[PDB]
Amino acid sequence: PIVQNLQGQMVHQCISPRTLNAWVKVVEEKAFSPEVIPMFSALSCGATPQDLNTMLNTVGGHQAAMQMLKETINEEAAEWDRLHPVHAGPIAPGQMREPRGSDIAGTTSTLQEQIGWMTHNPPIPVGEIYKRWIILGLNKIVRMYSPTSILDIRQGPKEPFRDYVDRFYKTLRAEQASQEVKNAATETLLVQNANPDCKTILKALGPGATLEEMMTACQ
Amino acid sequence: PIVQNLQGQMVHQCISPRTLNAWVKVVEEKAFSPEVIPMFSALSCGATPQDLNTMLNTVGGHQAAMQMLKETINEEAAEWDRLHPVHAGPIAPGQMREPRGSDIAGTTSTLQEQIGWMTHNPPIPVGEIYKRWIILGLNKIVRMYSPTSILDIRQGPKEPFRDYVDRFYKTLRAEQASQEVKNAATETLLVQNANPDCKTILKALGPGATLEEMMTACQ
Amino acid sequence: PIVQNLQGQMVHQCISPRTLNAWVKVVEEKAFSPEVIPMFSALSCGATPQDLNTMLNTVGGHQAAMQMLKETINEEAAEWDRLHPVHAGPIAPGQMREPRGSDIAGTTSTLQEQIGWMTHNPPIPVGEIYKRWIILGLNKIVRMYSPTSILDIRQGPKEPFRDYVDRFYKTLRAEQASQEVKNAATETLLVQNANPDCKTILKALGPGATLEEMMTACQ
Amino acid sequence: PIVQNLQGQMVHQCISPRTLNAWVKVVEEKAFSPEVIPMFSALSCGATPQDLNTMLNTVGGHQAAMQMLKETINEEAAEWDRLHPVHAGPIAPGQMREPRGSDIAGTTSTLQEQIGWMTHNPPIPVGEIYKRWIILGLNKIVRMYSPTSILDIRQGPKEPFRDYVDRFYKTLRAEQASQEVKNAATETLLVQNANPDCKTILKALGPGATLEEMMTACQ
Amino acid sequence: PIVQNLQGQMVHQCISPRTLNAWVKVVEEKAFSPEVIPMFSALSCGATPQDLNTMLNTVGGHQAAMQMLKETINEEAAEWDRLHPVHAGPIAPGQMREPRGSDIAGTTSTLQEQIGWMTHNPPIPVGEIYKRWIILGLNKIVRMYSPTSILDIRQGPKEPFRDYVDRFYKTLRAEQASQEVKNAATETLLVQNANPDCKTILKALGPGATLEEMMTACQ
Amino acid sequence: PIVQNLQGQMVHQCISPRTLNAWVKVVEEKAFSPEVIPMFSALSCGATPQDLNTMLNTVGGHQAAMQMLKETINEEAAEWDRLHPVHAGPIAPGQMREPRGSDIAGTTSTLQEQIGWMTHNPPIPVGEIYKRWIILGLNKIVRMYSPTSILDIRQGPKEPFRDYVDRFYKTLRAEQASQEVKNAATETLLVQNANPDCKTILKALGPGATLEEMMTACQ
Ligand SMILES: CN(C(=O)[C@H](Cc1cc(F)cc(F)c1)NC(=O)Cc1c[nH]c2ccc(O)cc12)c1ccc2scnc2c1
Ligand SMILES: CN(C(=O)[C@H](Cc1cc(F)cc(F)c1)NC(=O)Cc1c[nH]c2ccc(O)cc12)c1ccc2scnc2c1
Ligand SMILES: CN(C(=O)[C@H](Cc1cc(F)cc(F)c1)NC(=O)Cc1c[nH]c2ccc(O)cc12)c1ccc2scnc2c1
Ligand SMILES: CN(C(=O)[C@H](Cc1cc(F)cc(F)c1)NC(=O)Cc1c[nH]c2ccc(O)cc12)c1ccc2scnc2c1
Ligand SMILES: CN(C(=O)[C@H](Cc1cc(F)cc(F)c1)NC(=O)Cc1c[nH]c2ccc(O)cc12)c1ccc2scnc2c1
Ligand SMILES: CN(C(=O)[C@H](Cc1cc(F)cc(F)c1)NC(=O)Cc1c[nH]c2ccc(O)cc12)c1ccc2scnc2c1
Repeated sequence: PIVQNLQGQMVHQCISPRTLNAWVKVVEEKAFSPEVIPMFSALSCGATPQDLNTMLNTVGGHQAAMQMLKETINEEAAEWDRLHPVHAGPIAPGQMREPRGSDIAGTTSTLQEQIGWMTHNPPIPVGEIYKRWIILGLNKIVRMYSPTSILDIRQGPKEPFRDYVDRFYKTLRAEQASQEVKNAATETLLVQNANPDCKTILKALGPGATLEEMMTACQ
Repeated sequence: PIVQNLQGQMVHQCISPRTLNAWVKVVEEKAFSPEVIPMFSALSCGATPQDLNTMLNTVGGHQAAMQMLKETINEEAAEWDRLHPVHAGPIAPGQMREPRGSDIAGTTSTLQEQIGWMTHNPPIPVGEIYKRWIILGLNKIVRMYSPTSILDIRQGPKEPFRDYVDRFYKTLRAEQASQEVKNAATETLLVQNANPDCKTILKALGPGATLEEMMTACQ
Repeated sequence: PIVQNLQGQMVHQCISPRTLNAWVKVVEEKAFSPEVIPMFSALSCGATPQDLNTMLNTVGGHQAAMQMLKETINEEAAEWDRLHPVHAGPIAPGQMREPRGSDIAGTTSTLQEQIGWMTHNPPIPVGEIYKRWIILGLNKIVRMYSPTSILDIRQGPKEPFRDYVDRFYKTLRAEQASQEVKNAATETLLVQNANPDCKTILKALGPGATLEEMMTACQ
Repeated sequence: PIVQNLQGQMVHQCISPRTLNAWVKVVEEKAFSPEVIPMFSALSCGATPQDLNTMLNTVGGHQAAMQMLKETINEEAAEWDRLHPVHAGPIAPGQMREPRGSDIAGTTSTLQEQIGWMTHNPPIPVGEIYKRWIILGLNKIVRMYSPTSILDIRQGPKEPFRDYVDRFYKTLRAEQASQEVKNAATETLLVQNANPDCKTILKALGPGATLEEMMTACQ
Repeated sequence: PIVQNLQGQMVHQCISPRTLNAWVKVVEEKAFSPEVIPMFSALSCGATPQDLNTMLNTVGGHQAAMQMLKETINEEAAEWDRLHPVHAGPIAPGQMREPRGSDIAGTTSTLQEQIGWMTHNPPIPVGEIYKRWIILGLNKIVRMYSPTSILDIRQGPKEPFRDYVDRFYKTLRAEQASQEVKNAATETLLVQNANPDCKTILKALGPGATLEEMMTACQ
Repeated sequence: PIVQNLQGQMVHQCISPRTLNAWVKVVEEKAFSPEVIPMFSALSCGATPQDLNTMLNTVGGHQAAMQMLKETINEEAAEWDRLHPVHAGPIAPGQMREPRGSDIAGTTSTLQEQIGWMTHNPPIPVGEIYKRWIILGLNKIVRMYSPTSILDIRQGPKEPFRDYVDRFYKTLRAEQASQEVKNAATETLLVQNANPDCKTILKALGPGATLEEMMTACQ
């Protein structure tokens, strides 16, 4: 990654064994549960493209997912190239060249080039641009590997309401509900999918109840 | 987080793998036992809003609780906006803009903006403001998930007094008793809820006994 | 805590995850065995009052003990206030104010205030003052939770002398014997509580024997 | 390794116990799965030839592989020597000498020499050159130890498509398919090797389907 | 401990959780096996008297041993006082005072005093002096807890010679043989205590055989 | 060890708990497998003689080996003294004295002396000299504890060739074959010791086959 040192300057540091191990372990334990994405983001703080590729390459399993991620990256890189075509022909001696999509993804750029872009004034934040593409791909994979529709999350007759709500919002997270549903699912589907006894109580609360109020009512 | 370096200056540092792992593990092990809150507070020392969101987002389960926390945050952010309305229209070039509630919660602000607010002279401590909202929400969740009323903590006939007192004050902590009860429960309910033999002894101690004195008397 | 940096200056640093985890684990494993106190002391090196409260608050169980500790703190804080009354009325702008007992215990003071006191020339060492109160309380709890009188530590007929002496001095430590007994128990109770065969040998050694000499004699 | 310090200068640092342990453990756990290579690369960031030899020498098992790796190194070192012959006869006093292949591999050079080459302006990056030879050898070993032809990865009649695709691309990775196959295997062999029911569906998708589309179709 | 910082100056640093944990664990696992002493010495690098007391106080069991160690310390402190009596009467304002034995052992000195002695030019190395007393005491305890005489280490008829020699020198280490025996036991008791078959072979080697030669001969 | 700090200067640092633990664990797990030597070398980067003795002394078992190592050290120290006799009689005040063999081994020198030698311009690298003696001794022990002759490593009739080659080169490593055999054993004994079926195939490959080619042929 690129870090600031103790005297305020941006320099390259090796990825730590701790970081490497943390990432491998989170993939091993959590697969593509939604919470893997914020963990990736955090563990890739300051990452170069080379570092991001390192992280992805350390994943041993989940190769269907890793191929989908490559496809996503290739699409974003192609879009980059449409928006930001570079002049061809030899680079001015000693001067920074313009990154193409493949350079952002670290396939056709050196570490030295990546460092140069990321620490330029003003910077071309190739680490952050690539990380965005990766996260886009990861979110697609999370959605793919989500096993259950929100339509199929219904409170059992002997299921505590809190347990149901846990399942409901964990499923919405994976399914990657748009903000309206996340926000309002409370008013709609959460009540509809409750068991008959809790549904009766929730209906009687009337509109605008907080989740705290609902959970209290159905305790 | 924002830390001071070795030469006395405030700069941004990535959240460490150790910090990330510690938080996930404490939620995994302790759920919303009251002691999770001081651990959150400690692990989020110097945190930006982005860091706080990272921490919250790394939680995989407990999604009912995480939705209640969002609701709490939204309420505090709305109150912020009522107390501190911002001027609309384009920002003066190069100048710090005023944070709205959504900016404090990290949904509409960049890391660079957050750093700028937190390190301004004087600072707008958006990390600490957001952390307060989060802790407010966490305390509500602790109360919610507390399973037992203090009224139902009564000393068994074969239960050592110390074991009872442990249960009593652990329950009061979760229930989030006001200071009077925490302070005085000793004089009131703790004695009332003791078993007959210990109650007889405690009654005979008369008023103002310390907890040490009570525990000695009922050993 | 407040630490010196690499250039010799006293600044605030966040409590580390390692420190936090070490403390929780020592309480989990050792409860209020006497050796918990030196571990607390060591793990709270340089601690502010805020840090000390963090450490105490991270304890999930042992709430009878934690309430006794609060009582101890309240007594010491009240004594502080009797010895060091503060002038009331508004503080001189920009100037350090005088700490009350509640400020030392971190209930009515900010982190910024605590830092200011601890790093003043000359300092008001509020961390060390509070730590002393806490340790006083912890020692009371160690004594309380000590299960066995020294009077009841007697060498079994088939018990190796070393095993007995281990039990004896572990019990004296918890019971918190005054220096005379720690020093001289060797000459008195240790011999009296030995089994008949070892007692006969120890009696014949005559006065002033070292513990090494006693242990050799009864091997 | 050679690292930059806190003031921006390139100096030698000992290989850490953490790095050493991470490498041994990855070989112990993963043998020569393809993901071992990016882990080697990452753990050898900034490595001298001496460090690289340390890493390789810490491997206790897999001695057939380690002998193949030596053979690969010897071939690359011989090629180096053909491309970059050195002048014989005594070195100018005090001056940097030119590295031979054996010097790059760390068999005939000192640590001091390696440091001198790697930190020269301009550098002779002997660590990176040697690392390339090692990675070439490691890739040969990965291919060797790959147990299964891609021709033999066929979807079972009761095997979820995702599970099949996982096996397929994990095998292609080890077999070290050229870019065309990695890229296009999707259009060819992946469909051919699918079970009859999924094959029927995939055929009907027509050309140019993304892997995401295929996986959705065969869910 | 007192350490040098990054700019070459001697300052106080808190004892780390890692150091604390390492020491407790070595006592837990190894008791008073001889190898505990070098581990103590290493973990107490740069220690103040306060740090050394911390380390000793963190030991929960082995209280017979810890009381013997106190006795040893008291003897060394008394000898210190006989060799280095201090002038009584009030200290010159602002000036370093002379340490007594109790000050070296950390019972009557502050951390500030200890730091002052250890960093004086020239220093009064109270940490190293106390550590020597402790190590003297620890060595006595190692000898005490050594269960077996070297006279009783004899090679079994079916025992490999190497296994016997392992037992022999492990016992000599604990028994704390003087240099002559350590050096020459090879020529004497090691042969005498070998089984008849190996003894016959060793006798025929004649004088001055290395241990390597003996072990080869009896393989 | 002696390390460079963050400003480029050579100073003494305590051996870390991590280093100590890593070494003990590698001896516990691996005994005197050949791979222990590179691990020793790596963990003793920058070590003083005092540090090296610390490392060796922390080993609890394997005392036959540790006595052989002492013997090796004594021989090398005696040779040092024959090659580099020192002038007797009192040292010039304030001046560096010349190390004898016992000083290099850390038995008759202080830490301060060792630091002085190692950081002199030009240095007398007593750490590296002693480490060489230790490694010489360790290699002798590895050879000693190697249980099996290369003559006895023969491919089983149902043993995969790769498994055989693993055993073969692991045995050669321990036996510490000279370079010719390591290099050429491939052409000779490896084929001779193969099972009849693989031997037939290898014979037909003719001379100069790589190990990769052999392993492919016998798959
Ligand atoms: C520069 N770069 C890389 O080193 C990527 C990084 C990467 C990207 C990703 F999206 C998923 C990953 F698991 C690993 N790694 C690989 O190509 C290695 C590999 C993994 N599984 C594989 C399965 C089959 C196979 O024949 C190779 C691989 C790279 C980076 C981005 C893209 S987009 C298309 N190709 C690339 C290549
Ligand atoms: C900027 N920001 C965030 O990245 C929050 C941070 C956060 C806040 C919180 F209160 C609880 C959490 F678990 C996570 N994270 C998420 O929205 C992701 C998520 C978790 N569970 C979910 C369940 C369903 C779903 O469709 C999304 C999520 C954010 C931060 C504060 C608020 S208040 C209303 N929305 C937001 C969004
Ligand atoms: C500022 N301050 C604190 O944050 C203390 C720190 C503390 C002190 C202590 F002695 C024991 C502890 F476990 C925790 N923490 C708590 O009050 C929280 C708590 C723990 N168990 C509880 C059981 C019941 C309950 O309703 C609250 C708590 C604080 C600090 C000192 C004193 S003395 C009287 N009250 C205070 C409060
Ligand atoms: C300088 N250098 C080294 O210290 C190499 C480093 C190395 C290289 C490698 F390709 C694989 C490894 F496991 C270890 N280590 C060894 O030779 C020790 C060894 C391991 N297994 C062995 C099996 C048999 C044997 O008689 C020795 C070894 C070295 C480095 C490169 C080459 S190429 C030909 N010889 C060398 C020697
Ligand atoms: C300043 N100082 C200390 O804090 C020593 C340090 C120490 C020294 C030692 F030799 C063994 C230890 F386990 C702990 N710790 C204790 O006295 C506490 C204690 C442990 N087991 C005990 C058993 C019974 C008891 O009533 C107290 C203790 C101290 C230090 C040196 C000496 S010599 C005589 N008394 C002292 C006291
Ligand atoms: C300065 N120095 C040391 O502290 C050595 C370091 C050392 C050297 C070594 F080759 C093997 C080791 F396990 C430990 N340690 C010991 O002597 C302690 C010891 C271990 N096992 C023993 C078995 C019996 C015994 O009566 C003592 C020991 C030292 C260092 C080098 C030599 S050569 C001859 N004597 C020495 C002494």
